[PDB]
Amino acid sequence: GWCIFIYNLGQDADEGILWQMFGPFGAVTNVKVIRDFNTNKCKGFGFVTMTNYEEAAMAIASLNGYRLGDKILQVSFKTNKSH
Ligand code: NA
Repeated sequence: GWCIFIYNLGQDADEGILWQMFGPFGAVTNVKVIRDFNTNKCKGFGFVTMTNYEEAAMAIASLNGYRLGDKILQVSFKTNKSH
C-alpha cells in the first residue's frame, strides 16, 4: 500500500476522523494517530495506508489544505517525485 502522512491535526482528532476523511477516496487498510504520552491528546500527526496509488493521490490532492475544524491540515506522501 501507499503511506499518507497527515500533519496539524487538532488535539481531538482520532482514528475515526482518518477513516472518515480517507475512506471516501478508496480502500484504506490502516490508520494511526500519535497521541501525547502525558495528555493522551492527539499530537497532530496521523498516517493512513491506501491500497491504490491513484486513489491515494486523489486523497492527498483533495485533502491537503483541508480545514478540519480550527486547523488547516497538511497531507502528503513521504517524499516528492518528478514523475
Ligand atoms: Na496519557
